[PDB]
Amino acid sequence: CFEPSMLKKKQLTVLDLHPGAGKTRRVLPEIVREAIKTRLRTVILAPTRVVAAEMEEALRGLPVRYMTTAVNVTHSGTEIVDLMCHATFTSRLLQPIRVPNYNLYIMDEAHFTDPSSIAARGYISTRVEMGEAAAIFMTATPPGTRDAFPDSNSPIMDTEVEVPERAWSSGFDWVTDHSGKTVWFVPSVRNGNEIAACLTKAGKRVIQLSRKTFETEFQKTKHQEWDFVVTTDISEMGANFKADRVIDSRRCLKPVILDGERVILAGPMPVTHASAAQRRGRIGRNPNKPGDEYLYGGGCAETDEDHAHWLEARMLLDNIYLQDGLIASLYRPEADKVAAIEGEFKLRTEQRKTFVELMKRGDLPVWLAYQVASAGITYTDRRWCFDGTTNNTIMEDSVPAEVWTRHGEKRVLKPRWMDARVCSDHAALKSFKEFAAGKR
RNA sequence: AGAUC
Repeated sequence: CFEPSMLKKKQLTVLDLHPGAGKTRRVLPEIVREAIKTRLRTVILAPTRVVAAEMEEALRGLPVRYMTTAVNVTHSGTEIVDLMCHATFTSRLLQPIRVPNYNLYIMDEAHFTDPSSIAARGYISTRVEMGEAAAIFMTATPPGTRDAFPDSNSPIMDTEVEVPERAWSSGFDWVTDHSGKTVWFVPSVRNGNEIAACLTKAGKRVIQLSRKTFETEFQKTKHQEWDFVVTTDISEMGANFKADRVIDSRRCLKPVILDGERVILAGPMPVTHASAAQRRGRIGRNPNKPGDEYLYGGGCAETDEDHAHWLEARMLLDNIYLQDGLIASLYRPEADKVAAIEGEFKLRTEQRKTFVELMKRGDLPVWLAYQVASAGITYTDRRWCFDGTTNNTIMEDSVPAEVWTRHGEKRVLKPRWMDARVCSDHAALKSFKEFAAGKR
């Protein structure tokens, strides 16, 4: 557990805090209180806006500068502790701006495999190793460890079963015979949709959660009766429930670079040990409620090295300036997840500026931004959005998607490099259309 | 799938 001696420079501490152990409400304030009392310049790194808002509740009264609109409180201007999201921190590292010499980094949910989160751990662990700072990584599943069944406040009954992944008419009575409340983790919104429809037809009250619907629907899980919550992995962080059962597909959808040539979003993919632990962690939370159950449908990924986020993290980190043109390494227990030599993706000054702007203003995925920038294309030159090979044609309602261009032409979307993330749902496609049209 | 400005 935490002790003030961990706040010394050159010290990286990983706090293994199992789900429900009090990471945010108990441990985080203890650390922050000690940093403030010693006026240690500190950044708290929240994985998401949702979690940042939860942190403010835990830290309320303590002087923290919240560098996210997810929180609105009155800053005094003398606070020595900053709070921001993982991605915000990494974005600011890429900008030609002053990022403080934080002497302490506190990273919540340090298993998070968002590319910005991975890159942040590399930067941070590198600064600690160089003796410039201390860091505390907090998570139920520290990088390098593979326990899908961590500790819990109450013992959990773990059972591997055949979990249905499509609507069913028979053969899975145990699903609907349950008289309690179930949280069901699915790999995609569309998959969730089908399962939810099946459950609703069977007379169940279902609430569905995903990034798109979370803000409104999660509140309903607190205020309405429900039999099932059918949720994507949005609920692996920042979400808790009063339930006695988790059903876990043990599957996910994550971007993968195919043949080094394009990015796909491919199913089926097994979840990681860390994600399985987060999912299971939704129950067994109350010592007064024994008997919670975790029903899971298969194994975890032996490795997630095929996930695009590892290479993308190195693309980010290769372009973050440290000192003297030094380049930070990935956090050691994670470093072998990418085989590229250190520096492989470092861009020269002008191409690097383009890469950064393509992500920050363009909202493009790291991999795609890198392709465009390394090709020597300028940020505002959108011709590449239309001159790919035919198999890169983007479809909308199974007919080719079209854009009115900056030059008043209606053209078919056909990007020179194909990244499935620019068109994987309506919002992504709308965003990419506006980019192709030169409108941001 | 998820994620920030």
